[PDB]
Amino acid sequence: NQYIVARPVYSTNAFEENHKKTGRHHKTFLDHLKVCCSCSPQKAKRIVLSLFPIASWLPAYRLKEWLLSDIVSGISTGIVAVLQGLAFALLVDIPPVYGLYASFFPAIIYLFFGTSRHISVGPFPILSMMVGLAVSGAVSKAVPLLDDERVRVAAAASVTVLSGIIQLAFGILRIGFVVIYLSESLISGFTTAAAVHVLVSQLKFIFQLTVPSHTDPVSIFKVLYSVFSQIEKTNIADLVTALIVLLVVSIVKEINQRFKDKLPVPIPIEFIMTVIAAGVSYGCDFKNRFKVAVVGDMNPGFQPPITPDVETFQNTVGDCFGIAMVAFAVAFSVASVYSLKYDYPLDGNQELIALGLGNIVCGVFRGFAGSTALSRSAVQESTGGKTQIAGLIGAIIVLIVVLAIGFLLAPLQKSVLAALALGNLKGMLMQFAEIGRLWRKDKYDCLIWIMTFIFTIVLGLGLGLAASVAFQLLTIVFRTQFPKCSTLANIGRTNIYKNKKDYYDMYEPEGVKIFRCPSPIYFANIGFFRRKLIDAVGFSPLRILRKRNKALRKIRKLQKQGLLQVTPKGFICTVDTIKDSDEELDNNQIEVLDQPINTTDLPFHIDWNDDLPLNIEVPKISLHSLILDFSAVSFLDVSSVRGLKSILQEFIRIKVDVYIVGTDDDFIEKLNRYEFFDGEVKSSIFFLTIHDAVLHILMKKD
Amino acid sequence: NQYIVARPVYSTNAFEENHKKTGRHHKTFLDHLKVCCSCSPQKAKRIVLSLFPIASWLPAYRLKEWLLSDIVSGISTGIVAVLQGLAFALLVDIPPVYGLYASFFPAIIYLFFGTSRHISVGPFPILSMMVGLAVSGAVSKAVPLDDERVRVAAAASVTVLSGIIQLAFGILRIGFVVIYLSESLISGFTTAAAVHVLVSQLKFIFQLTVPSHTDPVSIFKVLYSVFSQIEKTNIADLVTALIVLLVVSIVKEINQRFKDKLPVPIPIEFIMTVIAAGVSYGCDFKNRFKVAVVGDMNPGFQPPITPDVETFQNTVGDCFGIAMVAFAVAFSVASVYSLKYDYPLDGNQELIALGLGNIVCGVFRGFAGSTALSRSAVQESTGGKTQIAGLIGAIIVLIVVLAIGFLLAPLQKSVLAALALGNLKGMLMQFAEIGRLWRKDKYDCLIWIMTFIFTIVLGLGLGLAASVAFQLLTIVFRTQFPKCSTLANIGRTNIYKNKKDYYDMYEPEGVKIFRCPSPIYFANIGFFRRKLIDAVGFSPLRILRKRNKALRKIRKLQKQGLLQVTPKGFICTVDTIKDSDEELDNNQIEVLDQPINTTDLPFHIDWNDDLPLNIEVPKISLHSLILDFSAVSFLDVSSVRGLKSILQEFIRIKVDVYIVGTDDDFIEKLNRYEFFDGEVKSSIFFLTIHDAVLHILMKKD
Repeated sequence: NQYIVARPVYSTNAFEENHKKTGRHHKTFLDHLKVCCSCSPQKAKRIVLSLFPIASWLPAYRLKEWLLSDIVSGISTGIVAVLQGLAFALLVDIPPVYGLYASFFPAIIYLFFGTSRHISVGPFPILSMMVGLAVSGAVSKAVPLLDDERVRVAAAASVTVLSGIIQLAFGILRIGFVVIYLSESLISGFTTAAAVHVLVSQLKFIFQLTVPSHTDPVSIFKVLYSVFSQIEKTNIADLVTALIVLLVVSIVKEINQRFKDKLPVPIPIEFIMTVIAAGVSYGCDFKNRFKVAVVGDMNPGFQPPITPDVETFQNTVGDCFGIAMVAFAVAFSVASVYSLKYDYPLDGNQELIALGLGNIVCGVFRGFAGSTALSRSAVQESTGGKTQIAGLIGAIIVLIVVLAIGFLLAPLQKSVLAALALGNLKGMLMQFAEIGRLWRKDKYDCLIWIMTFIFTIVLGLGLGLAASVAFQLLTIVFRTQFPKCSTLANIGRTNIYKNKKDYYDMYEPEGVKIFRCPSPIYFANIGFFRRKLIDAVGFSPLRILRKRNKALRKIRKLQKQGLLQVTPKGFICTVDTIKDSDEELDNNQIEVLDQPINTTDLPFHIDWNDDLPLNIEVPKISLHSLILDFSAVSFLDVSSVRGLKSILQEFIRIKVDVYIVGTDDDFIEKLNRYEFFDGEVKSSIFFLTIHDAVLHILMKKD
Repeated sequence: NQYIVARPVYSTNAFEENHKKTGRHHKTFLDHLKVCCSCSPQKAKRIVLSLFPIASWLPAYRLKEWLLSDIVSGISTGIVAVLQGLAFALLVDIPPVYGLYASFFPAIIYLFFGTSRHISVGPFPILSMMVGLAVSGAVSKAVPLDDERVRVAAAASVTVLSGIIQLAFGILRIGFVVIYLSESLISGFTTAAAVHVLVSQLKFIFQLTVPSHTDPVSIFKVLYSVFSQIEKTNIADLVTALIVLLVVSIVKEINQRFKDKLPVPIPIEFIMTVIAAGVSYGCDFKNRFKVAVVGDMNPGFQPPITPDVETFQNTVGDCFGIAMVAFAVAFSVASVYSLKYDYPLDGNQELIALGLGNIVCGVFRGFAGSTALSRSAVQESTGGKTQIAGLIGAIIVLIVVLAIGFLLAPLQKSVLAALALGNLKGMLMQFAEIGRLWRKDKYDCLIWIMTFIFTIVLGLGLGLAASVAFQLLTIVFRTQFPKCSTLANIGRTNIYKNKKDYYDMYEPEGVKIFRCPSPIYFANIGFFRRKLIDAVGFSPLRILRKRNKALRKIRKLQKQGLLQVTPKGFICTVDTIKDSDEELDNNQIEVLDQPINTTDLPFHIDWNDDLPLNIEVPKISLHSLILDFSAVSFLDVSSVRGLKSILQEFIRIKVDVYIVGTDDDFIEKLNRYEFFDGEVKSSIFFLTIHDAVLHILMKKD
């Protein structure tokens, strides 16, 4: 088990010379733009098949293996989607039939343009809250009781159409990779804070209080105050009914997930609780007996198409962008959990296209934005969902409820809908345990979690997310801000070089320093790098050059005065103990000391580490070779190359050899584009490894 | 030359077990806290001296070598600072004597608390514009000579708040924020701000009346207001402004060319202003041509003022922006002289000194200002040795504020605008950085171009915040799609290079070496997974799922008795298997990702060999996967999770995974993530690629 090697020492250049390099063509932007306009027959066919996924998965349908499972799954998820749409239309502060429209239209569009097979398309609590806040802001900023709700419905439809336009545009430009800009901890903190938001927003329905339409910042607190400032007017029937429902659903949901095997299908508890609530509310006339708030009479049928208010568009651009980013992020996360679980490809740009088209059509037909709820997508999948025919059947049941049997949902209290929303909220509320976990594993991701939570609670849900994404990008700088730069040493008289402070019996070759920065070097850390390198070598190369240039100036002054003589032997001092007189260079003359020392005029070389005559004193250095382990240095920006070029020039002007090792070919190619190399700084400073550079130095010195 | 090495094959664990690792106690935050509160006698002396730097440099003043120089640089700079203060008070839209106040108080405070020895402290055009925009916004957002009074009051409160912010940042020791602004961000921001200032001086060259426009797009609103009324331009002012701008430009270049030959820079600003003031007074331009003049200034200082909290509330964000810019600019100018003259520079003390100076200035009715490069270059180029030149400049400003200010009464505002425009060449010619950055680095060209657009459209304050955010986003752009590669041995030695870059390369059979040349985190973890799967040629989870399907079918036959188990092979008594798949339900399909435990069966199943009864499983050739993590600087929670998941699916399909090239700190952090367990172990870490390859070869032989 021996590592035995016997090869020649290699500079990066000697390796390129000895081993001829496979010539590869340039992947030019112009020829790439040439493939863009392919106009090929099969290319156009695959483009059209990628824009219309139903044309590819519907003919490949397995009837005897999928049909009945999709029927059952669709029945269940549609019965869940009706109630979720009503509750989320409560969250948006519009009549509850618009939640039915939001549960109908996007599902029917995603049936045609969607690439997923397991998500339930429709509204979810976080997006209904965001849409309601955007609508309150729009009605606030609009230039001058049913009229108020009509204005809110129009503003919701317009916010939805603009969100869908933004999503469809992001999918057309093929930017479906923006979901990578939200980490797991950012999403965790955001969804926990948003679950708290949705909890607080359902309190005006549990207690049945009149809360104004607060806007951000701090709307959760404005809302908490409004609720508890009047906690004396709380309806007791509403609170009791909401409590009992929450208790039952919670227990059964547990029973459901605890006993998944014994149950052929999960127990529909939201449906059963809704039927029982409506029955005991209609039979006992709770509306009159206990003055409870009910869903009321809904208009049977759909609304005519609406035209989006450009005024609302102007007043809600930022909100609509946020509604679009959160919608895509949530839908893509869920969709990705089932693509992976069931092993089929999920196009992100087609996700954006389908969701944008669905939101556009929904908003045109008086709906509000929605992409997918993790709780409803779970029901469809757990009930046997195989394709998006389950989504079609859920939309058919929502249609049946809209057109035919909506009057049954008339005596249903809104406290029951709020209680269902809270029962679904517990799952996101249980994410508070991630704080301690991240604290132990990565404090930067713990910081992302805590700061996302605080930004989302204090600021809005839309400004909170934007602020949260920015801080998460800042933590990437925090990581690579103060790298643990170290000095290496050989260990084992072999080619292993490790931290000089870590092991015993290590060995530093006389005059050689090996410095390692374990991070990419850019604008935020080039100064820290230069300072740690100066601490490692033990001196400042520039200070040395200036002092040598000053000394050399004094030498030339004393020698052209005749006070000392130049000889191939060296400096001959007929006069000793010279008068000390600093030149005291002025501001416009002082720059001369940073110039390379050109003593070629002198007959003999000057050993700057030896004794200079006539009381001249310069700091002496033992360093004659500096190796820079650039192996873990990923990239270098323009600020870093400038700083690096400067550092290297200074070491070279004080006659210290510099070596960069451990780098890959792409790294060196990029440096050539920065105009880094020149007469003083050459490509010969690059060596394959540390041992290569060290051996090259030992042979030079010996 | 010969690289000759003979050592054992080392896994990271083995190397550590054969080499005594110095036991080093890490410094916990708790301890850091203690040394922090040491209260050592010598410690206190250091702190107080650090906060009052004058107690160190003044006692060491070389009189014979610095006094005359300091005097000359002081009189010259002070003469420049008077005019710059008047002009920048025009930029704030307040009476101009307040510019004199702004040029007197921060210099005097920085003389005591400052660490720079060359920077001139006072207002500069970009900060005066930022302060002006803030006050216009504050006056608009206020629940109800007067206009002048209201503007002056707002300029003082914005200054006090930005100074307080500066003082706060210096006390909390956050003086390293200047690293969050790159060279290209600063370049684009400063040339965009030079365009802003160019546009702002147009109402003074032409002598037009332009409203107090606010951002966004205030530069365009101003341009419209100006050229819409362009026909009302006062020709005398324009000719004057053009004459003053032309002459100064030529003389300045002469000063930069015949620099060393010249004993002292030629003071064109003073000479021109004196001639301009003279000819305007003698010929009575105010009446003869109705030119706009500086006018009479009350000959003294104003009484102290209490800052307005309403203004504070209404301008907090603007003050934050003003504070960062003043510090970023002052530190940058100071740094050039600290590196040029080799003295240390403390940013925290700068923020404190710049904070205190601004507070005293806003308290005494001035507006915010750190330093102007032009005035500092004037201070350093004229022999400025210590901050005594700043003291003498402030003394000249004092003299102008109390006795001779009346001489600056007949001076036109077009002359002040022409000087402020002449000081714009350096920042305006930074448009040449676009082509350079295009050649070198297109991410930095993107940073520059975007900062310029944001600054022009959103304004100086908001343009900078969006610019810093985009600057941070480019870091993600650079590492989002790393060029991952497959490596191969070239030379039959320990050199492993890109497989597609050379000829005669060798890949050990069954072995794959994969390199991701960047840190792996949330933004690129999915890309790493996709590229690893494209490189190995298959999805390990799919192979595991099909193996689990095949094993389920094999067991189904075994239970039936059709397939009889024998320690030699999979003998089948009946070869009449009918096509049938289990078709697992949604709640049962996850059993296919579990580890394969065939201990029940007597004989091992070669999943890469043919199975009984025509069971088809994709056969893989990979047995060893090496991951070259040398260029992987850090991981985050998202990536460690993705990595763990990847390694588990390769281990479950019997592919040994090796991670090579990592330092000891990398394996230490990974331990904190709970990455290692029964399946994924630390024995997967080796020292280098060649160590892993030799281990693989001996294992396989």
